[PDB]
Amino acid sequence: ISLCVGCGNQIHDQYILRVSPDLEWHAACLKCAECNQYLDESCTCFVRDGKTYCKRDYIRLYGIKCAKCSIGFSKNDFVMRARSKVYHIECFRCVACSRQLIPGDEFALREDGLFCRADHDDVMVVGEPTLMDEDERLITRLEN
Ligand SMILES: [Zn+2]
Ligand SMILES: [Zn+2]
Ligand SMILES: [Zn+2]
Ligand SMILES: [Zn+2]
Repeated sequence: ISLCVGCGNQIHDQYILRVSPDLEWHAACLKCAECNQYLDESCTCFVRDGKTYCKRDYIRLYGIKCAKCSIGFSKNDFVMRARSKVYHIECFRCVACSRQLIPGDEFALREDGLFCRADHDDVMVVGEPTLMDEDERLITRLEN
C-alpha cells in the first residue's frame, strides 16, 4: 500500500508522485505551501520545516536574496557583499546619495542601509563583485 503524505489516505491513482526520498503523494495533494499550486508542473520542489514549496516562494522565503530590493538571484548573477548581505551589482548604491559603490570605496552597512564614507560622516573597503540545493528535492512520477 502507499499512504498519501498530504492527506493520509491510500493512493489509488494510476501514478504516484514521489518527492525524494520516500515521500509519496496524490498528485492533487502536492501543493505549494504558500501559492497552493501543484508542484507536479516541475522536476523539483523545495522542502523546509515539513512544508513543501515551489521555487518562487521558497527563494522569496528561505533563499539567498538581495538586501536592497529583496529579490532572489539567478544562478549566473554576480553579487556585491556586505559582511552578511549579498547585493545585485545594479542595487549596490548608497541609500543617501543614491549612487553606485565600487571596489575600493570606503563604505558602511547601517540599519538604514549602505552608506558611502561621506554620508556616513564600522567603516569598510568595498570588494570585488562575484558570481554565485540543500533543501531542494526531485519530483518523480512512479507508475502505481
Ligand atoms: Zn492525498
Ligand atoms: Zn509557490
Ligand atoms: Zn537588489
Ligand atoms: Zn552616500
